[PDB]
Amino acid sequence: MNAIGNFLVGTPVFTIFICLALGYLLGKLKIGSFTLGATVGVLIVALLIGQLGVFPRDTLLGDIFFDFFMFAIGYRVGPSFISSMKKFGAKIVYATLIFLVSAFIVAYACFKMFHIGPGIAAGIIAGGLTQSAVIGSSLETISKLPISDHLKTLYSNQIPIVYTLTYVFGTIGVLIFLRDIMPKLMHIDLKKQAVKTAKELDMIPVPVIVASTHFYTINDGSSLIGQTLGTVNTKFAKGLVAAGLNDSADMASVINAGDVLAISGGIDEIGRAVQEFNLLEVTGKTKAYVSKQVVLKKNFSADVLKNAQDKGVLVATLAGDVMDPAQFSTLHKPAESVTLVGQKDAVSEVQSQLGRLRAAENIINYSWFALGIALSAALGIVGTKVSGVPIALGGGTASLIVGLVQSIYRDKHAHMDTIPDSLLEFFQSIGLNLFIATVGLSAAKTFISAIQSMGISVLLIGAVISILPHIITFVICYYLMKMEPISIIGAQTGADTLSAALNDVSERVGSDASPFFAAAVAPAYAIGNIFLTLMGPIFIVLLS
Amino acid sequence: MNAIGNFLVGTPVFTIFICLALGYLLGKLKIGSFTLGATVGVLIVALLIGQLGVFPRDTLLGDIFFDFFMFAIGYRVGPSFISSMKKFGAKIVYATLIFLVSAFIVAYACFKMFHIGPGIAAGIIAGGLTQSAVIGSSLETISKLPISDHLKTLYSNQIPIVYTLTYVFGTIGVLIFLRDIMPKLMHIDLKKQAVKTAKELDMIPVPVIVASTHFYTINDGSSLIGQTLGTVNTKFAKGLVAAGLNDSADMASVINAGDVLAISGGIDEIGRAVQEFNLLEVTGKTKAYVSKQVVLKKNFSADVLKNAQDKGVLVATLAGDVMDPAQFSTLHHKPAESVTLVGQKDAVSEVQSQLGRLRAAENIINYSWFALGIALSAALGIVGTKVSGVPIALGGGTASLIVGLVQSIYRDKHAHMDTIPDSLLEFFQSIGLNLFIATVGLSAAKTFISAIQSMGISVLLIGAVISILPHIITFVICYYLMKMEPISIIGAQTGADTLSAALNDVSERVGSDASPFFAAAVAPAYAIGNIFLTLMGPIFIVLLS
Ligand SMILES: N[C@@H](CC(=O)O)C(=O)O
Ligand SMILES: N[C@@H](CC(=O)O)C(=O)O
Repeated sequence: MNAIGNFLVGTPVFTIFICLALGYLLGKLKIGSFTLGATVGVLIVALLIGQLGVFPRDTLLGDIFFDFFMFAIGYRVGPSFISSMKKFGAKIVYATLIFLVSAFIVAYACFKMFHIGPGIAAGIIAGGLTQSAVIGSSLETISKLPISDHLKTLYSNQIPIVYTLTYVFGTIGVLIFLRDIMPKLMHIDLKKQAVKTAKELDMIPVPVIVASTHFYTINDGSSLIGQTLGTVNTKFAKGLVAAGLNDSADMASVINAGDVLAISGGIDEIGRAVQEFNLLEVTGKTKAYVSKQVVLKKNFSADVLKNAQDKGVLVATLAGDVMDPAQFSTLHKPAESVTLVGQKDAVSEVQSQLGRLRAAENIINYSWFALGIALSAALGIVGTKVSGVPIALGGGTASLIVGLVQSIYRDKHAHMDTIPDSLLEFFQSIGLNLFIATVGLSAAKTFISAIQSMGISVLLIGAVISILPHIITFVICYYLMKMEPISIIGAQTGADTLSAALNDVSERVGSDASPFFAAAVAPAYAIGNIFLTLMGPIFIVLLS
Repeated sequence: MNAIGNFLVGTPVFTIFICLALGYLLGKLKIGSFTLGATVGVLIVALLIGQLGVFPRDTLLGDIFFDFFMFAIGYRVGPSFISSMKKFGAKIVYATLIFLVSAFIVAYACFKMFHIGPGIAAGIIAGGLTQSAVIGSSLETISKLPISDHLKTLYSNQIPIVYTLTYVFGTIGVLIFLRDIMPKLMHIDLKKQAVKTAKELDMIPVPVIVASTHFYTINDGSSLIGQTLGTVNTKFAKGLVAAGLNDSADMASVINAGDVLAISGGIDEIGRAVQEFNLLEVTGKTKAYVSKQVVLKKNFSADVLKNAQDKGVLVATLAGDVMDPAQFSTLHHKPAESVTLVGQKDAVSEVQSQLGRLRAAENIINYSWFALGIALSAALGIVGTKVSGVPIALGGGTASLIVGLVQSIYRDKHAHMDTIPDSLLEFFQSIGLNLFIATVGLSAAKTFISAIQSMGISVLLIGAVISILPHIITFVICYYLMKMEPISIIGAQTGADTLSAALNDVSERVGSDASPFFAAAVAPAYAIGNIFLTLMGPIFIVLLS
């Protein structure tokens, strides 16, 4: 009855990580309410369970996990940002700026009209524009600005409760407004329109064949038996290479009654080469003929690539596609990693002539990741004072920038790693929920009193500030400027900085147009994050 | 100069995560010193950087990350534990018990002889026998036991420093002793001996072909043109199934001049089927013919599996191997087990609907399960009992390891939850322990120089002897008297001692072929060692108090 409170206060790990299971269950619960969402479910469960005791909030854990989340988001968005900036015009930047200006004006007007205190204003902003990074900067600015200590403590205490109150709407709505209402008003279907636009533009992924080795076995009949590999290779068209007899790299050899040929190349070419000059196919069993990806070191050597086919090694791109002869004339001063296949040690000989091996594709140099996080934390402290306002970049924004720059600084020097794609997902699906659960648990004891005292006056203001700017930008961009349909959704979801909408829309659209949607949304994210984070302290200073 | 201290104190994230990069760099550094190790490098860098200020230690972060590490280790070791218990005899348990008894006796004798205080004893145990979950239980027992408050605080303060002092040896040595010295003394080569033993036993992995679909194209000549698929399939031997013409499941059809056949099955069978009745090969381009893995729901239906081949869908195991006809008779009696279906786009779904629903996506993790596991482990930790006035509790890390083991074992028998990625446990168990160690080293750095000046050589040598001698004793007793197999000696004494760095290094050296065998040889000892070595701290505190 009452000892449960003591137990919960005494086992913080149990409390936090039981706030994370029921939350996900509730979020996945579907009762015709268009689901709820994992974050909202976690918040609700944390609020409900916080009533059984008093749990203080730990800053370091939340900061670390939020930093992980921001870094993962930045790394995921990195590669598409450059492509979108290259192809898409400045329309995305224009839409983001329009949205931010509209939100600023609307928030200022509403707060001035309703005579809202600076703390309530900051909380409503952070909980309506769904930007959790505000809280830290707002608290720092409150501490810095000179006012009475009672006011300082009151403002510091009043933020999280209104933040929690407004977040529920800021996430449950807006998502529906720009996922169903906007398509209904625009009389288009997400799938069809996105596919059409992607086909019109050059963004649809192009599947590529992967060249490999097939261990054929020679027939026991009579067809060019007892012959060297060099003449056979010369007879073969381009894109086919022999790989010895059993495991040997000797180029003279002697074909006997029974032995594998171990052809290498594409698929259609080997199909033709087996239809003509018939040969049997077998699974084969040998550890040789391993493939590798190797960077170059000898200043785009030409003759080595020219004679690799004679040597018995096939050269292909990183994706594993037979390269064109012209590619051998020049690559890209120095060159990049290429894929070699044939033989066991001949491939290594060609590699030694060329540069060293490439990233294993599944090993992560933890030094790089840890240094990135630490450098982001350090960069956060950098800041400047404008009109007595100590504005700083913050932590989450710095981590996002570091992720973007680090991702862009890859595949140009493919010598570090390829972080697994099954880790960023966990990071960006766990860190934010953990931070939200911590905040909700902390700001739960006084939630009922806060809602009783400050009631309807707050929720409606939060809803209007969350919704109206989206409608304004939608009308201005659709009826006046008349941009393409899907790009409107692509923006207004990065400027608003909400990831649930991003994930849901990507899943609905599908793989075909998923890269296109990612490109349409990437450029807005960084600008929105920076400006929306800076918009908190400015409001505090103005309304103080 | 001095503002750096203020900056470091004011940016804990920067401090901790700069203690994690230079540490890994140092660990990878090789100057002929047999490397150093990531954990030791992190500890050294943390000790060096802690001198510039005063940083208190946060318990919750360390507890969470250590729990993640323990859970990952348990999940990784789960599947092999049952297999080793099934095949390997109780020799592993006997060796672990011998090691634990020897370590207990040696530690007790040394401490009694040298008149060492309970706090120093607990710290030396923890920094020797490398179990790091001791500290929490030891602190809890110190708080519980009734003594003067000054003694309580002194004992609480004195643990981490000696722990850090002894951990360096406990990790750098022992590893070398049982990775190079023991093979040299036993006159065997790790690779050759492990391969020989694995070949003798039934543990070497067996590669399995993966059946799939090939989109052949019919020749424009004259060979059985204009024929139905049913007669073609009946003519074809077992293991080959047609998949329509372009995307259709109609079984009457009409073969025209140009259209793909879309055969499905193994590789050798299709090779034979293309040498006889020659057909061209093309890459093809279609989204149909997708493969799926589906659990069963209709109580091991027989006729459906019998007629699936006629329907045009090939049934295979989870690994993707054509099943034997006899397998269709019984299967496995309850409605369970998932099988792989390949042919066609919607016919596969029809067969699935006749059978049970789909299986785990193999790349999506129900975070609810993981979070509930962690929370349940934390709760289970609190459970404990008092023996002779000693409140012994299972602790947190041990509970997490047990939960990981049980959860892993409770999978593939009900393959309806997930298959956690294998690129996440590695990160967990390579980051959590190092983060915890960095935090502890940063906290216990200000007074390290004074502690070494006051309590000096008397501690390091005792730690080294307690870390080394039990291994030698068990080695001799098991090799010269009992005469067990060579590699199993290394397999034990590294789980009872709980030395994950040695585990990983030996696995890498041995290679993939005998890696499962080594994992089996080491798994059963880990749990017993963890539990008993964790309980051995409070007992020592009570005895020597
Ligand atoms: N930046 C966060 C916003 C928040 O969680 O407050 C997001 O994208 O979801
Ligand atoms: N159980 C841990 C002990 C430690 O190193 O802290 C291990 O095997 O590594």
